[PDB]
Amino acid sequence: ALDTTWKEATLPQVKAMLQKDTGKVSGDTVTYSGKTVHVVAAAVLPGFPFPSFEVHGKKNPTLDIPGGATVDVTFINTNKGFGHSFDITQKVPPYAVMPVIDPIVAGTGFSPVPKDGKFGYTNFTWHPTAGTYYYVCQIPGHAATGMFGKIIVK
Ligand SMILES: [Cu+]
Repeated sequence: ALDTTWKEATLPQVKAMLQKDTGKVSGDTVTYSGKTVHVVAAAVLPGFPFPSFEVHGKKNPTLDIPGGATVDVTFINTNKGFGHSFDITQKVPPYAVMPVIDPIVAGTGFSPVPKDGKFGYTNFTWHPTAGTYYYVCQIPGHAATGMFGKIIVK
């Protein structure tokens, strides 16, 4: 039951999607507001550290989400040669090389690798209850080496 349905986007389409994250940045936190919020996350945008996620142009930021909101996540894999995933868990860091993160509350399978001048992306919806979550990549070693961030749902 992970989201394993992918579409393909050209680079100008990727840039257009990254700009549609509806959060507001303060330091290394992104704060969302409203009834429906749009999170747009990318795996290793050009020039950012490997391995990492970027959301609203920040590396692995803490996401602050209002209670009761509908969360629409768009995940784009921009990293040549790797098929990163985006998975939400309540299991905490530090993560092992093969992390134990079940149950996965929402998230993706492994993404397509970039090819033919295009990039794979997907959309999924999430209706969380209040608490702390983490977003992680499942490729062995990546979470252990820093590819994760925190989500606080009020
Ligand atoms: Cu990864």
